[PDB]
Amino acid sequence: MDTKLYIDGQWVNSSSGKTVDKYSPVTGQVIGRMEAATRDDVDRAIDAAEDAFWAWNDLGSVERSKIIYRAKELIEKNRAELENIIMEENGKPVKEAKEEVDGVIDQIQYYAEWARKLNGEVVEGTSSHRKIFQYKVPYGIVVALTPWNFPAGMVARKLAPALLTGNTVVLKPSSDTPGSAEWIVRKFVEAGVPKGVLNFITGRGSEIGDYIVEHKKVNLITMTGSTATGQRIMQKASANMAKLILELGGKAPFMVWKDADMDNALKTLLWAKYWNAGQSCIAAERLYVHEDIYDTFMSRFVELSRKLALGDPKNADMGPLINKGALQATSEIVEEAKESGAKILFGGSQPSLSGPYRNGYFFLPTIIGNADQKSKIFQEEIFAPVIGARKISSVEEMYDLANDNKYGLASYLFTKDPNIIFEASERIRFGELYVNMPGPEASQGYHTGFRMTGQAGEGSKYGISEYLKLKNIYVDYSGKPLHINTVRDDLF
Amino acid sequence: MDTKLYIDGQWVNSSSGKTVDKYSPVTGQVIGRMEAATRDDVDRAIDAAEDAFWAWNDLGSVERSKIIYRAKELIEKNRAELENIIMEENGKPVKEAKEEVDGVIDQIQYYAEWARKLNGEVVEGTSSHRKIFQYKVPYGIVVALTPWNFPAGMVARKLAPALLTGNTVVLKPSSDTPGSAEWIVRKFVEAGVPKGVLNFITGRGSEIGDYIVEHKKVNLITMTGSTATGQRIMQKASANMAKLILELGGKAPFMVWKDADMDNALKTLLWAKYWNAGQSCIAAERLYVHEDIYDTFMSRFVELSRKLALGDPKNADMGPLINKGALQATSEIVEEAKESGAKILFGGSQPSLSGPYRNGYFFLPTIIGNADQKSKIFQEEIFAPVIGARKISSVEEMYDLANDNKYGLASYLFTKDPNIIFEASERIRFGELYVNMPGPEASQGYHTGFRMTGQAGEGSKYGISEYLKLKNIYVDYSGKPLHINTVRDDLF
Amino acid sequence: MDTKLYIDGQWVNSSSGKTVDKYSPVTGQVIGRMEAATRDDVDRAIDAAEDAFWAWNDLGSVERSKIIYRAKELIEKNRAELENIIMEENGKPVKEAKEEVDGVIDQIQYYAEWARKLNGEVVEGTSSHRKIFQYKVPYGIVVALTPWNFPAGMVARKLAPALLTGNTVVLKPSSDTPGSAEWIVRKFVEAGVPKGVLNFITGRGSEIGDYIVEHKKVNLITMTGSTATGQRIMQKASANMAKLILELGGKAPFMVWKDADMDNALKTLLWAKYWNAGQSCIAAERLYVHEDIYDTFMSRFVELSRKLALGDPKNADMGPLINKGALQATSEIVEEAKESGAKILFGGSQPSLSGPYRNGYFFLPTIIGNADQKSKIFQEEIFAPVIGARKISSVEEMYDLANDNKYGLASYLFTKDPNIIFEASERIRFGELYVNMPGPEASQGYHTGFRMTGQAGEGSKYGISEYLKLKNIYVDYSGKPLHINTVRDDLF
Amino acid sequence: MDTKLYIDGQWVNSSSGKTVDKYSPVTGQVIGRMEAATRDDVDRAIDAAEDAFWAWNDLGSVERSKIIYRAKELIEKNRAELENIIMEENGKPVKEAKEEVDGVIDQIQYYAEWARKLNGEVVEGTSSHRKIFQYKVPYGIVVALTPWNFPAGMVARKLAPALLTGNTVVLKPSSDTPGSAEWIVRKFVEAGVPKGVLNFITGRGSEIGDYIVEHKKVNLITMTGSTATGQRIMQKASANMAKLILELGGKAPFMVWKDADMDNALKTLLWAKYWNAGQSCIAAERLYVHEDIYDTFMSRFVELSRKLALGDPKNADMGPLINKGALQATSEIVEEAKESGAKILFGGSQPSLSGPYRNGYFFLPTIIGNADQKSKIFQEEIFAPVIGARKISSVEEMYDLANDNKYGLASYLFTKDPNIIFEASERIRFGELYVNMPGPEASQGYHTGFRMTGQAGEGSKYGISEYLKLKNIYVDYSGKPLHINTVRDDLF
Repeated sequence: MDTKLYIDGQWVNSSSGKTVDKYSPVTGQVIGRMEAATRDDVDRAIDAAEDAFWAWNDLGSVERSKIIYRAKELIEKNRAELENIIMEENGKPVKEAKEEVDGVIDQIQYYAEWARKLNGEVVEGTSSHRKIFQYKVPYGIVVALTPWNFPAGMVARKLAPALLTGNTVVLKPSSDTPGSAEWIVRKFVEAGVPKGVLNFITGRGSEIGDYIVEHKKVNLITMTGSTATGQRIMQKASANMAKLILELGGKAPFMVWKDADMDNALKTLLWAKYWNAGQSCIAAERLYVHEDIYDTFMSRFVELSRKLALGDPKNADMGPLINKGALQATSEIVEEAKESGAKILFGGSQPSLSGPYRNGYFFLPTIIGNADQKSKIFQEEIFAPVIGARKISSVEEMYDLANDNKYGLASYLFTKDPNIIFEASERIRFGELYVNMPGPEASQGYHTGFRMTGQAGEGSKYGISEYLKLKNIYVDYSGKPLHINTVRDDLF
Repeated sequence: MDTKLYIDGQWVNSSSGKTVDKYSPVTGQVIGRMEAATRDDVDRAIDAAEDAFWAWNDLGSVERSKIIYRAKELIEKNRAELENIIMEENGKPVKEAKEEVDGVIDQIQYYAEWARKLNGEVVEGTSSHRKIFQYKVPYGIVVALTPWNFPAGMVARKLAPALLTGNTVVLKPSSDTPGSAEWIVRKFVEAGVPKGVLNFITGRGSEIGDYIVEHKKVNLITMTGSTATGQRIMQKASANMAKLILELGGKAPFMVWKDADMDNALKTLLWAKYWNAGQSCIAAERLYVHEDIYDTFMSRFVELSRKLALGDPKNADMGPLINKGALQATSEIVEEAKESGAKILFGGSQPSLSGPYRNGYFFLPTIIGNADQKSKIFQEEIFAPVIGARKISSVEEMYDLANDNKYGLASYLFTKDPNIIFEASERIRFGELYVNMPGPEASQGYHTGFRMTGQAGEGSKYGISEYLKLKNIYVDYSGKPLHINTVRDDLF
Repeated sequence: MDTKLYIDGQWVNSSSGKTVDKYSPVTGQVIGRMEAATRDDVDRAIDAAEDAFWAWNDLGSVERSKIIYRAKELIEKNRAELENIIMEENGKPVKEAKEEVDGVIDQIQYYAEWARKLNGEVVEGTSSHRKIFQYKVPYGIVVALTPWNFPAGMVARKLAPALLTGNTVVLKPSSDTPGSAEWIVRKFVEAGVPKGVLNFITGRGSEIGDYIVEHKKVNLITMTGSTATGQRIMQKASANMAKLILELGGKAPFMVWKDADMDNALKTLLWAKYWNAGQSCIAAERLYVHEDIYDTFMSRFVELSRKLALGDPKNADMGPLINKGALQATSEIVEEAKESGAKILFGGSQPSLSGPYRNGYFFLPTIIGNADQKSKIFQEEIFAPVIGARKISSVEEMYDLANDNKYGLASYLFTKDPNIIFEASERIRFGELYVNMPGPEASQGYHTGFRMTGQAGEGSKYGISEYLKLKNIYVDYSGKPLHINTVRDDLF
Repeated sequence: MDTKLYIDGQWVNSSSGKTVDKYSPVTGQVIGRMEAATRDDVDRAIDAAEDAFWAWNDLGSVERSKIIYRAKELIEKNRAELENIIMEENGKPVKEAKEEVDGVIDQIQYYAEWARKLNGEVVEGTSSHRKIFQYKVPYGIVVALTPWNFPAGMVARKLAPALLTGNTVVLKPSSDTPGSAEWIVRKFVEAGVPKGVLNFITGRGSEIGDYIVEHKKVNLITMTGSTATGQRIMQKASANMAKLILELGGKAPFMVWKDADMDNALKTLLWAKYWNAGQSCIAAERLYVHEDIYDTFMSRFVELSRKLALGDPKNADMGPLINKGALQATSEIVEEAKESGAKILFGGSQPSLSGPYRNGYFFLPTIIGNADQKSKIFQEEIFAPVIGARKISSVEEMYDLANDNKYGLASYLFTKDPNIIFEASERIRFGELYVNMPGPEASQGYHTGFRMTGQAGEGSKYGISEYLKLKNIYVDYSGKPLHINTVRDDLF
């Protein structure tokens, strides 16, 4: 697939004529190219979104919702193509590709359904002939930056609320996954999104990354990705004071209390560690199991993990890592854990596969025993199918170990003790706490976290409300002479 | 007066006992000294607030509200001491001082009244035996950074909601106004704020500024002040992803349509330009008057501006600029305008005062006619008693000129046309729009702006909610085996 | 057409097969028959809705929303059948019929969009280890009682939110308009509403009216219709304390101030008096015109009213009254007015039509001049194309006269004075105030009134929330012995 | 104590000169008289509240809150007198009297704190130059009817929200408890409540009960009491369509699961059955205990109940019933249970006390074994210190037995099973579910119930919001010619 740019209502090439290659993570070979937009291409996109703003705003949320619902319907009718792009670009197992598309459709529906419901407010003024009207309006130009890990889902997550609320958009996806973003944009265009409202830019971070976030006309940046990139964004966006929506790294603790339903804890851990090969912002990244059940728990976890099939999307339980860098990083991580005296209970290397799969970026499920709380494998995001395990014996200890983390997104808890449940609901300082169940997040939740996890959040009434700016109108309708305490009336 | 630090429940000196002087804006003589905190002092205050956190949180908003009400009561009873400190430190006219204390009292009441009212939410889960609980909890450690212009009002604005919602606080006021902040802090301490909950730090921006906003343990920064400082903060807080509440510059358009109540608009303009010597984040900074009335209006505004008295707080209409750096900078602004050919209709220099006041940092009302829309005096914030006026002739032009502005806080509109009032409520892209009345803002409004004016807002339900983080708890209580579409049940 | 009952998943006859006739308001000839439910039939429908309840509740709002959307889609596709039934049953002009179906579609969409958005709340408990969860759950069995005036629109208004929020329903429409209701019911059944969830009952008010509203198992009654019936309902529902949603009479004041846009006010008045022959709960029922313009306004309103055509739905401006009882009652109203000395400026009788239409229940536009504020025609609802006008001369008088009214639904105001618009927003004690525009109400408004107009409201977040009951769960998770101040611990 | 009436700003006698005697429930002797207001007295009170309304409204919620806070402070400063009136009029133990006053103070604070926070809403209109403004305003005249059981608490509950929200009030307390109501009214008057805003009427139900609720000018009735009285009120209020807030009977099930913490379950049951001698709308009125622990549970409950002291407020654990009728009713209830073959495990009669206590209305704690689910003691409210116990063996059974009740207010649940907790939160169809803790309700909860328990509710944002009416203002500010689909433009 050769993907293109979409700027001010037309599909176009990069104005340098330059491109970037797309590699299959399943086979390791080139399967596609995308355009490498220049800064002038970016300026044109941003100017187009500026010019389209007032008419997009004036249409109203209901009319905007009709277009967004239309896009959902076209996506749904032709979902197989999108599922296939995800399998090709990411190597996801077919059921993950299908589930992610299910999420694309669910999100678009959910966000468009907010039409004419995100109300402003009327407040008492400082007299009986004064009121304060509080309107919720769009921020203006939204830059939407989506990561490679959920390359369809994350596009729906950002475009649908930005658009429903009356902002115009310039979307730049990950260069590892341009295809799924392009396809979704195309469907929005087919749905009737007007000229300049939705723009699509691909290119190298090193050429256009700072430029698109620091640009004088940007009003809001909505981004999911790496912590380091979110930090740079926040630095650069000081040039425009853009409203920021950053969802960054996670290091979810997975906590299994002595009274946990073992089977459910273990099903959920297989999901939480190995879904999308651990390439999830809510992946189980630390395992804490009560000492009374630690040995039986770990034995069964290793035995189940042994039964996972890697390989082709058509039949694998688990797919490859996104690119050669992710693979080299993951090996380096495991080798550092080894050189620290961590014990590898299973995995820890790339397997030797045959056929075209020999050159994909496959990594084995990897379980690490008696992992130090202060080690790199406990303190730094891994984003791959590797986890360390540690024993716990008390509730206060469990809370303290979990919160001793620079990340604060998801977390998991298995127990039948209602008091641990309710207490942890406040004591576990994480944006999401999953209790006796797996993720992923729901559209009605507010996907967010504490500490290095970022800024603002996505989903729920509050997430869609992050794309609205509250403004105040103070009116005086007394029809009488003003009296201002610090201004002498004898001047009049 | 001499001010000290307050750290972990005790008044203490700077770790090294270094101090900074304080000058009277009314006489230019040294009148006070403050402690120069060190980086170590900031650490101790932040560590103190970390330790106090859980017990403060655990106290509940009701019990915390009792302490805050007590502080209000002690403030109200001893208010004359605070009025006097504002007059000495800032040189404000007695009625401005009194008014700022009225607002201290009003704000502390308003915010404490939120006890037990900032609810979380319950949302439907993905099955009948699932729910998503959404708790609002405190961010943790709040760094409060207050400006010199409303040095009592701004301290109340930040402490009251930060404390009510269960955060601990380190407060660093402007080195131009340490006294009013210390006095309020001391009132909260007398009201029984527990050790560690509220810390007070003074010192030089150049020595401890970056340090305090970049610190590892800071969860939230709430700051009002200059745009350039807010930009630096946003850059530095990329080190901790602290939630940002930034209230930065304004360049308020003051718009008088042809059918305006002339007397009321002129009253309101005298207030909006000359209150606190124009040193207000909502000061009139551009004057747009309808061509039919421009001449009469400018004429009257000049004559009125001539009648305002500058000098002693006990009898002036208008006080002095905060410091010699403000004075230099205001003269330079006026000189740039005069040398771009701008027409000075009145004033434009320091008045001619006798006695001690000739050494104070006074500046006359300065009115410029037929200003250029793209000039410095229309595009850059002045924060001084200077304004240029331009003719307007259409409603669309009025909106466009207002909006052609890197700032986006307050704005003023005088008209008796309902369709302009309603349309402008959306077309004027400013945080606040005062229609047929002056400011200042009410506690129930969401004080905020668009564009360079900053991040988030203060006041109203929404402003106090900025000090709360929303977290989700997903619970499954089916009590049945889990089924996860991507995890094979034949493994169990 | 012949209509049947729908009970527990099957179309069925009356237990005894008794029927009621239906007359064309356009020709006065019998055109249809409906089943006469018996008390036993009502029991079976209520029992059915009781049984279906838990599984309907358990389905979740998302899944229920899918059924409701499907019903909308089937309605939209087959809309011409519903347009034709409204024209036959009610005699509405083709553009009124089409418009009422547009509103059916709009409402079903708007309400289904609330899926997963009507959140519960979490509130702070009386200790750090306590919370109060507040769930919104359905009331249970909803009895929906719809009037004949908007016989499609009103059915959509009540079913859509009742079903979305997880209630089961028994619907009993007006015996004057069974067809439009049955057709919509059949669309929900085709959309897959599960057995028992939606039941359809027709029959005589005198036989089953009290029975259905007093029934032991009814949890909620939602009714629009005449005041006297709503009074009877409120009395009868004292037997079950059912939650009441009652939308009863209106007596809307139509107020034209001296500076009104004359053309727009006259347009709006033609709509507000003569839309649906004045058979609207928001029809203009009193006309108050400023003394400066009264003569010109009345003169123009008369000439315009003369030009409106009465007759066939295919080409009339105005249709007939619903039944012969409406016609008798309108003549009596006009005769009472003529015999109290009221001055008839136009009309006041049945028109002179040819052919089948001479047997239809037509009534001319009727305009009375210089009406008395305390007269029947100003104090009692007419629900027919009749209105009297009075001069007004002050703003306080306008408010007072508007408010001197046992009803409190809609009102209309035409003026270009902002201070009147803002002040009237509070001074006019009516549920709806239309300023410089006509109705009807929008789905996002809270359709409601003061005084005799009834109980609760419909539309907006608040209206759909009326079908949800809030319950509290208080939880203590301290895990420590309890201490209760009035219970001695020395007993333990 | 001779209590008087307060009508239009003056303390007065009944205009018939008639009175009603007040009896001590401790001694059985006359200790007081109250005025027996006539209908004309009622008309005067209601007219006074009508006349005071606009000025009370215009004051604003903040100014109204100052008066209400002032009343709280005067109550708090002189609380001993109120505690003493409660002990005298009701016979409550001193700690109950003190706790109820604590509740009076807590409620008044909580409600007044809603000043300027119960916001209206701004909603999108049907074009870009249309909005819908939604204001929350007072209903008007509130009739407040308070019961004898919490004769101070229930007055604070009703007056504080009614008044804060800008309604005027006519209060009629129970004739068994005029003293505590009068005292609270007096304190509101001392706080500065203006003339006609707060009116105080006492008299016989049979003379003025129907009259005050059916009166033409009443806008809202807020009542707590008996189910039969609430039913009559709802019937009579059909005359004015008053907004209704009725809290009526309860029959709380008290459920103790096999894994319950016995000590806490038993402390809570002593409270729930014997607080205020069972004269509570949330009293334990049915006991369900899991068969595995039934016999040990009942043994300990009987042994603890044996240890409760009846008698004088100064030292009793439990006080007398309110009057001779309550005593005769309670005996009749026990004798009917006996004649049905219920087994009385303890109590069931009035004790033979000495001194003045011999003529008080004392009744022993009464526990009844193997009580039939369909008996009067399980199906009808008792409101006295009598309870029956029944075994359970499953969760579905427990839910079904609990919901098989015509009441639906409070309920109690002791268990350590988190799944029963979460599931019951939806399955237990009661307004309040107390889990591992006692009542009473908190000011931030929404005290309400299902089925016969009444209408609307009190407390929380939603309870105070029941005293506000939401109104809509639809504005069109296009400034263009209207086009109405069903009105021909060629008429213009």
